[PDB]
Amino acid sequence: YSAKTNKAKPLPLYRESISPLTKIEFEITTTTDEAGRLIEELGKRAQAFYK
RNA sequence: ACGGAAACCUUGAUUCUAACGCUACUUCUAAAUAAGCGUUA
Repeated sequence: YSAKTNKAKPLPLYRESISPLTKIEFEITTTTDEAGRLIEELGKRAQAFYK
């Protein structure tokens, strides 16, 4: 989608993708204190990055 | 027709017994298989 053309143009690039609304679990391990603050702040940093 | 003749420096003996080329040590450290879609129509 181009902001200049103001329309969406399709391209020959087809991918195998996970469908929307799929639940996938990850485990994250932290061995120090600073990284613990970083990972406990993964939300509100994701929000700041998205803002 | 010689201070000469005859006479083994010889027999039996394991350079042998015991003794770990052993003790400790992460092939380890960061890293989205990902980015760009212009211009014409």
